[PDB]
Amino acid sequence: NLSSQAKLWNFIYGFAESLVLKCAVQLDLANIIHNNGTSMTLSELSSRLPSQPVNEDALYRVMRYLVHMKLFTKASIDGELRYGLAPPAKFLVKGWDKCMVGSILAITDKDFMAPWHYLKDGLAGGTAFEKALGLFNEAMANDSRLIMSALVKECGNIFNGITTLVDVGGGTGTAVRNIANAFPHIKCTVYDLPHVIAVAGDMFKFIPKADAIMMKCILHDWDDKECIEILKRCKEAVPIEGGKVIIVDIVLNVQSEHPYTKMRLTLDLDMMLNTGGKERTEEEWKNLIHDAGYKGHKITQITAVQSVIEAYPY
Amino acid sequence: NLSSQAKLWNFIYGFAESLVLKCAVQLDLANIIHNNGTSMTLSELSSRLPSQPVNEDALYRVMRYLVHMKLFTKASIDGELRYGLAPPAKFLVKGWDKCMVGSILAITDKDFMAPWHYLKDGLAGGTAFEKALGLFNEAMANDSRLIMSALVKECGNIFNGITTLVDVGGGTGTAVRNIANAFPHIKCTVYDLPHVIAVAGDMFKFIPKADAIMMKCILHDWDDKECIEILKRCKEAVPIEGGKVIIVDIVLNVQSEHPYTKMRLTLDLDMMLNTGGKERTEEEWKNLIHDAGYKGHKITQITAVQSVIEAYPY
Repeated sequence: NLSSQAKLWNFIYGFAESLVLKCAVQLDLANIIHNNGTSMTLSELSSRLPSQPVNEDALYRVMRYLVHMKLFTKASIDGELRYGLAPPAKFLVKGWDKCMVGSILAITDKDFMAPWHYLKDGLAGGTAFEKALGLFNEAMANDSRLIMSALVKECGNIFNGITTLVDVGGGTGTAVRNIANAFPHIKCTVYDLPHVIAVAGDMFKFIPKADAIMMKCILHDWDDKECIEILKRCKEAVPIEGGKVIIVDIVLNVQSEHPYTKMRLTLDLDMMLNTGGKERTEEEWKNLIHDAGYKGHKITQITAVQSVIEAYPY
Repeated sequence: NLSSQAKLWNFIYGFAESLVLKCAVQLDLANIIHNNGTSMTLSELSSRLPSQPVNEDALYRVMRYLVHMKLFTKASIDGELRYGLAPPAKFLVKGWDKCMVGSILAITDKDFMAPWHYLKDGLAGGTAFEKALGLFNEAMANDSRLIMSALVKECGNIFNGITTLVDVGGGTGTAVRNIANAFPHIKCTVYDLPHVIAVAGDMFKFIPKADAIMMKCILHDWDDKECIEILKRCKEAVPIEGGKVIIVDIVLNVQSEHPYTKMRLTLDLDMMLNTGGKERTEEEWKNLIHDAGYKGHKITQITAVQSVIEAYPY
């Protein structure tokens, strides 16, 4: 019947959901309703908008679309139509760790969407970003905040048996202090790599010695060879008996039914367009770790986009 | 669990599906595979691409995404991985009426997507198109081709009982000749309206007399008042006893489970951004027809995005 054609129409207009979600975030609808403490009429909503004079017909149509997306609700209460929050809209309310406002605003920004229009030129023998265009660190600082919190709470035993840990690329050290606070017996050292402000083997040849090296979202930015060199340096830095490397990064499984499978594939494409990196399958991680001369590995799933790869070098 | 958060991530990256579909169309993947007559290996596919030197890793990742979208297929045949067409991909193969290549290329064009980024400024008291940017008529000529074909085949009886018909805005008359050919006893007259190349009542005051007036995708571009004036002129043009108006246009029902509900809502938003028109609910059509002094109406669903409103003026 129409189901296959509708599948195509829904793919064609998929950008509408992204850009109506952006509008809902730019209008701060979720927080207006949340701060009000109860559902709101259209005119009540319209008065609190950071805009000035408001087209209420157009707001009504935006609200209708958002209700159909099941992000907001519409109810007849006392013969008046009132707008509320659907459960998913909780991730649009500010003031808690899982708030997604920053991610939405960064990803749906027009300039950061622009490379995706150049996906084709990206298949013909330069990053799509340059062809497209010639801060949001909170979206990353927050992301690294949810990852660390998951590590401590969901699979804390990966930090068992060690007394020292080096976090490569942790910058100021915000991330690794979750470890330092949950495990005060672990001496945590942050280590940023020396890099040119204008290869991998020399950039990594003086990693501080520690029982374990942690690399959160590092290796997805490097090709297989440079990753092998990185892993070899890390192997040099850890003790023979109980030393290990902790990689945090996506494990791609297109056969998975996990709710995040789709977005993980999408982020692989985004890495292709913007950085030239990739997200690796379990098999790719296996071959890369074995090719580094490591002895074993173990993947742990956490309630995050990334997974955890424990890699044992000896 | 993660299902609500995944709902949000899938909304955020909804534009990825649109723009990977565009890439698949720009690469002509569906027709390469179709013309080959059987599934193809990555290197076989890569050789036939209108590109020149081809990044095969990047093509592989695009193909992986397209297979996960269930538009293309991947199979191990003779220990070799071969890419084929999933059923929906039939609408990507050229050479038949329901081919959607033109629609995909027009809608996902970057400049025609640009207004959607200005949805917010569109809620503050000018069409988003001007704020965004300061042929595809085949997508319309084809669309009007599928509508006419549906009219004749699915609800042909709407043209029963008449011997004359005027098609307002049919241009050259391609559309109304489906009627003229299926119903040779119906004298069909096309009538384009006089318009300024730089209101509605004078623009419509000399519609040719006929048993019936047909308006395909006209009224969604006019506000309620101008539509009422239009309908009054049309009422003047048709006979008292068996005269009628035939409107073809979306009937919006957000409560519907029809596969096209979502895209119909989206097109209402698109009309808001680009033209300032709207798509009307059944109740809005009812109130507008009754407000025009008409006596009745009847909605017929067809296998098209638009529905059919028979409006009886006497």
